[PDB]
Amino acid sequence: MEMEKEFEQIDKSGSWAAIYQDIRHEASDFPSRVAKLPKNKNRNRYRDVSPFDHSRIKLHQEDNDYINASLIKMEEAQRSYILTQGPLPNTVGHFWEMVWEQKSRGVVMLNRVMEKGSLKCAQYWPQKEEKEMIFEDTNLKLTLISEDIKSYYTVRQLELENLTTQETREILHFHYTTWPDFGVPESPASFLNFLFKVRESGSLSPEHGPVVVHCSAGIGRSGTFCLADTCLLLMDKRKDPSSVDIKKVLLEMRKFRMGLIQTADQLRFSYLAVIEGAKFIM
Ligand SMILES: Fc1ccc(Cn2cnc3ccccc32)cc1
Repeated sequence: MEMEKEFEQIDKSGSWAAIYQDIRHEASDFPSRVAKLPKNKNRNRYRDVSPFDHSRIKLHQEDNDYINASLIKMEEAQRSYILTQGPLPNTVGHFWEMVWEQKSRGVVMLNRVMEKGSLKCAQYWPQKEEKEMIFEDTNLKLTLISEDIKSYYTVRQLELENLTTQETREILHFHYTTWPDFGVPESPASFLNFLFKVRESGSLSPEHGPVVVHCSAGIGRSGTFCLADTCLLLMDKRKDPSSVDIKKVLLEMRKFRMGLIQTADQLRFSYLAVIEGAKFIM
């Protein structure tokens, strides 16, 4: 079926939970043996969210190459994304090592450091120009260059330096600051505006390594971001935009990381975002 009318048909029939459970039943199951080794227990935020072995990002380190992060490679859309958990106190250095080694231009953050009175990820970037951060375990230096605070999101320019080689690179930090502590946004308008700002920067484009995107577990809000982006790109590329099937795209993405889209409300919000976004594109 088309999307917008499939949408109203699920609303009128109130069957979002049944649709979402079908997706969960059909989703791929692949091994995640490296994630479950005992030496990696303090590298995982949640015991039930792990990268598959076949698609995990490997750190270029011979001691321990493990990080909780996955490469989502979308062949028809010609887009790649790295989805990862919010860094932990003992993985902030690994996180920036991955950004360096994978040649990423942008980092997309969809959570606040504290939500619901608890810490959802480490404070992993510097908050003042004159107070830089040094990660001694991976030999990197990170400096805040500039910060632009808007009503729904903040964009930061950062300098990442590899202290071994003295090479430097400019990284863009796109921080969506207004996702609610509970539920999903009422309108997709500010989320779509944010996605378009990431696109305009070049961070999603083939001349760079894959964008790094995260929330707390790296599957819920993070899944909504890449699902909407890929669906809109396919609607531009195909002769028949109504052929784009958001459930099929989501199942394709779940071949590469488990659990993408965590609730039926996130599924409905993803439909809404793609529907509204397709009208603005034209
Ligand atoms: F991936 C995308 C492709 C195009 C747009 C177009 N757009 C830009 N700003 C918007 C605000 C509200 C609604 C739509 C919008 C967005 C995302």
